[PDB]
Amino acid sequence: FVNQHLCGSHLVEALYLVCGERGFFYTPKAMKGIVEQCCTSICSLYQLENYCN
Amino acid sequence: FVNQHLCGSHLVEALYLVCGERGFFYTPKAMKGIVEQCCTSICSLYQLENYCN
Amino acid sequence: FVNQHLCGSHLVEALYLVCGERGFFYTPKAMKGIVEQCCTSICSLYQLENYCN
Amino acid sequence: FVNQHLCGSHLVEALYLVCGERGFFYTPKAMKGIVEQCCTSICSLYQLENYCN
Amino acid sequence: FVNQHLCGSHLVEALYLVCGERGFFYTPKAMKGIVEQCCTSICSLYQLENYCN
Amino acid sequence: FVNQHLCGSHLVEALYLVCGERGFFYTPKAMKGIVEQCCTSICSLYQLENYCN
Ligand SMILES: Oc1cccc(O)c1
Ligand SMILES: Oc1cccc(O)c1
Ligand SMILES: Oc1cccc(O)c1
Ligand SMILES: [Cl-]
Ligand SMILES: [Zn+2]
Ligand SMILES: [Zn+2]
Ligand SMILES: [Zn+2]
Ligand SMILES: [Zn+2]
Repeated sequence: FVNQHLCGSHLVEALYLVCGERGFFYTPKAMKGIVEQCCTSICSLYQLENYCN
Repeated sequence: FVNQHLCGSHLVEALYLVCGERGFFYTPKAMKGIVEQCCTSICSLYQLENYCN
Repeated sequence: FVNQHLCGSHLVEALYLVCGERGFFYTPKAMKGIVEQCCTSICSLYQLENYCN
Repeated sequence: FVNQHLCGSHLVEALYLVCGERGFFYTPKAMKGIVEQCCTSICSLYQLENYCN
Repeated sequence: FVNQHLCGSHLVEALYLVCGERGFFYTPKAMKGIVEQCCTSICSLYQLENYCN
Repeated sequence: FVNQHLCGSHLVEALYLVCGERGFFYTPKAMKGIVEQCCTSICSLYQLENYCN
């Protein structure tokens, strides 16, 4: 429950680490919401698992 | 395997940049994938763009 | 036409990738405009070529 | 020694992510420390969490 | 006397480089002030030495 | 050559930090340049400052 400034490429780095061997997808049009949330608010590593392949 | 892991972190940041709005699916997985090509030799931004959506 | 949060050192990383073997220059006083633009608005990779050596 | 130095830069970013509000003390120092473990083999986020506060 | 957008993990990367072999600590609750200052204002590398071990 | 490429990405981020308002010209090019010195051995922030404007 602290903002982590997961803005821009930081979110892709976070997904890279969270998702491991599965990989992930990064689709700006479909992920406008989580992009904003992780940058200016808080988003959990558990929530980010939703973007693993 | 650590060097490949670290190389992948740089790759996903580069894809974030070059793919822009299109985004990308990251599959280190992929047969003949981006890690095989671009952690073995330097990929230009034109070569990295092949992996975008 | 999507902001990429190319703030702070991200802009230097972008120039590094765009400019390749030419290298680039980063001069905060002279580049106040593009620094602001790439961070809070949109700036193209083609525009960034203006700061390659 | 440069590879270990660069690996450490990635480690501290990963710890920033996984440790969240708890934070961490970074001691490359430490006997049986994080660089010995995680620059030799890939550490998952669960292994990295062992180094958090 | 120019802001360097040392936000989020950038501050931990800065501490990593500044502190060298000493290492550093990153404690969000205790360091709310310098976290804000380095992200939205200016903070010197000399000031950051206060968070080396 | 990939390791040198990745090392360079870290170097330009470190120069962004240490050079501050002065900025820098990045020439991987340069005879006896920063990649030869600092991707072979670890450069402190004082050694990196030699490459600033
Ligand atoms: O920009 C990059 C990053 C990582 C590997 C590579 O070949 C190119
Ligand atoms: O996420 C990371 C970063 C660096 C080394 C490692 O094993 C894992
Ligand atoms: O801070 C750095 C980054 C890359 C190489 C080096 O010697 C030092
Ligand atoms: Cl690296
Ligand atoms: Zn980074
Ligand atoms: Zn930022
Ligand atoms: Zn950033
Ligand atoms: Zn690296």
